[PDB]
Amino acid sequence: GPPGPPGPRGDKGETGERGPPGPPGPPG
Amino acid sequence: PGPPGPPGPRGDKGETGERGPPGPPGP
Amino acid sequence: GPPGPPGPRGDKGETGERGPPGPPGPP
Repeated sequence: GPPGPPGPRGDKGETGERGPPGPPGPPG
Repeated sequence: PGPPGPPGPRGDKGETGERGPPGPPGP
Repeated sequence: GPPGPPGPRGDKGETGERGPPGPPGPP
């Protein structure tokens, strides 16, 4: 018979890593 | 008609977030 | 008929959140 239709799109990827910590503030 | 295909592969991991801002001024 | 092909790869993940604020500056 004719081929089946395509499967559904895959799941969305995992969330990216949180950014790294900011540098120290200005001297006081 | 054949059966529907299986689900596609999972997407790529997202981009890393930006570095945080500078801390507050010192004392 | 033959099974359908696998579906397409999923979308890219969300970008990570901004990092935390830095520590206080020097005195």
